[PDB]
Amino acid sequence: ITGTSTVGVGRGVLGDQKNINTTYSTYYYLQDNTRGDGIFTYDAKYRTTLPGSLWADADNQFFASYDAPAVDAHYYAGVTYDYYKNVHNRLSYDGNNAAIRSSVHYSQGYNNAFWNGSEMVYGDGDGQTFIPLSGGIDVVAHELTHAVTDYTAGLIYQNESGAINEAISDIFGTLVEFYANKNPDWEIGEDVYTPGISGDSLRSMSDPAKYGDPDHYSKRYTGTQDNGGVHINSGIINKAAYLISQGGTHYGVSVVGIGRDKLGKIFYRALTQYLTPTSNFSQLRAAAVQSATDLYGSTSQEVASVKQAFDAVGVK
Ligand SMILES: [Ca+2]
Ligand SMILES: [Ca+2]
Ligand SMILES: [Ca+2]
Ligand SMILES: [Ca+2]
Ligand SMILES: [Zn+2]
Repeated sequence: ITGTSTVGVGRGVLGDQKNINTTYSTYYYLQDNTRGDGIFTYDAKYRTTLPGSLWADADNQFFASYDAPAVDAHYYAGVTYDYYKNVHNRLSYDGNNAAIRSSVHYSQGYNNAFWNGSEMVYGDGDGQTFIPLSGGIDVVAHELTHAVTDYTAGLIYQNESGAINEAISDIFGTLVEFYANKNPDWEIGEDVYTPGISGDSLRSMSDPAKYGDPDHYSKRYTGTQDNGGVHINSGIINKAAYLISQGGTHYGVSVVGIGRDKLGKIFYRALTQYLTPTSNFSQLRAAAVQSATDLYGSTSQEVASVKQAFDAVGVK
């Protein structure tokens, strides 16, 4: 909508107060004119017709419980935008400042969040398995990273390329959580998962096996569920990325950790320069090795650590 850029204030899903960039034209809309060609947040009104209505508010105050999921979707879209721009010199998900659109209050008791090809969509959860999913910065950045992948490598969402596509989203979702620096960790969705249970999440990158996911290629899932295990076999790549960043000895193979920033550099380069729609795990290893070689040199610690991490998870 055409109007002046304004600044609202509200609470997110977890009761935290924050400022949001809004736009004024009769009502105050969730439209942030300060990043690219805009960040726009919509109300799906418990339906599944998308996008719904651009979020409109009478007073620029967003403290109702109904406001909370939209506060977070909008705000964490801005954080993710800032991460790609400031860290990777990437302007929005297409690299050309595409508008970032999100809808909240999708369906009723919907325990999930997703990128549909054009926008972000967040359920409210059923209050037991999930609370509103946009309250998780790693969930927001995970899903927006699918948009990044769709415009770059284009990793097909099935089998190995699919598990890479998933891992890439867990990796950058986690790096975005670290960038924002509020209780960061190597698990996925903990801030919005199971309000009655402390210390759990949907997935762990440091120990995929915690939730039954493979942490080594010899344990890969080879069946047909979950598009050939795209959320299952990502554990193998997640463990490798965790090793590259943090180090550790995994099934007897020692890895020297190089830290989060370098992991982010190597994997962004792999994503955008080397990976293709059909890349398998072995081809990911070669892309990551070639990325680390471009960035730090062929004899570097960084390259040796990438080789060790993939050796540790059984990927040659
Ligand atoms: Ca209001
Ligand atoms: Ca966290
Ligand atoms: Ca997390
Ligand atoms: Ca929990
Ligand atoms: Zn995903």
